[PDB]
Amino acid sequence: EVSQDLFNQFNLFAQYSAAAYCGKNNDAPAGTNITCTGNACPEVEKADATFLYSFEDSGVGDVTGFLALDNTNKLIVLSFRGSRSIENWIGNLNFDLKEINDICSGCRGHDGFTSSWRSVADTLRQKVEDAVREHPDYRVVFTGHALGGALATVAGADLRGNGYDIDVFSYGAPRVGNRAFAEFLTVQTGGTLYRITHTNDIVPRLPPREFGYSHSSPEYWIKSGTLVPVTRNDIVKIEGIDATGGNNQPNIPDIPAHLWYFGLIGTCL
Ligand SMILES: CCCCCCCC/C=C\CCCCCCCC(=O)O
Repeated sequence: EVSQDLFNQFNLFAQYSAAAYCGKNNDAPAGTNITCTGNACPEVEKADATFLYSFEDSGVGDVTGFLALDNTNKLIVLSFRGSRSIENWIGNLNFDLKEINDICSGCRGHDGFTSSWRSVADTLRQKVEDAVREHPDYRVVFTGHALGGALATVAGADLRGNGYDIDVFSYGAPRVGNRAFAEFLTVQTGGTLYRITHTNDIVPRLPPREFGYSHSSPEYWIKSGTLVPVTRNDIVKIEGIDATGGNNQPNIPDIPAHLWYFGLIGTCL
C-alpha cells in the first residue's frame, strides 16, 4: 500500500515515460502540446503540457526522448525512451562496469548507460537549467521506462546539487551500477528516486548481481498482474539494498510483465 498521492504521481510519470516511445514526441517543435496515440498518456494530454525540447538519436546509444513543460502540474519533465532501435540494444550489451568516480567515489556504472548519458549531458543540462530559470517554481522530474529509467537515474545522480531538486521515477529499470553506486543512490539528497518494478518483469533482474550490479533502496513493487489496472493497494514499498521481497525473487521471469506499468508502455509507435 502506498498513499494516493504517490499512486497518482507514479501513474502520471509512467505516462510521461510511455509518451517517450511515440515517434512524434521525439522531433516535435517547441511549444506544441504533448499528446500520445492510443491510451498511452491521457493524464499528460490533460495539460497544458508542451515540448521544451524533443530529441532522437542523440549522442551515443541513440538517446531519445523529450523535455516537457507541464503548466498544470508545474513540472519540467525529462523523459528518456527505453529500448527500440538496434543501436539501443548494442548499448545495452556494453555491460562492463566503468568507473564514474566523477559522480561518486568508488562508484561504477553500466558502460553503455553512462556513456550514453555522458554524450548528451552538457546539452540536456543546459536545457533543463534554462527551463528552471524561466520557471523557478516548477518541479524537475526525470523519468523513463527500462533503459530510459536507467538513463534518468544516471542523469539524476549527475545533475543533483545544482540549486534545484530532481526527483527520478524509473519503471522497470535494470540495475545501473555496483554496490557503491547503489548505496549512493539510496542516500543521495536533493531529490528522491522512485524505482518502480512490476511482478516478475525480467529487466530489473539484469544485469545479475553476479556481474557486480546492485539495486538501490527502496523499491516500489507493483503486485497486480499484466493487463490488470493498478490500485494503490497493489504497490508495496520494499526496503534494503538488493532486497528480495519484490521483483528480485528466485522465480521464473516474464517479458510481457515488462510492458505493463499502470498501462501499456513501450508500445507507442
Ligand atoms: C528476454 C530476455 C532478455 C535478457 C536480457 C539480458 C541482459 C543482460 C545484461 C544487460 C543488458 C540490460 C538490458 C536491459 C533492457 C531494458 C531496455 C528497455 O526495455 O528500455
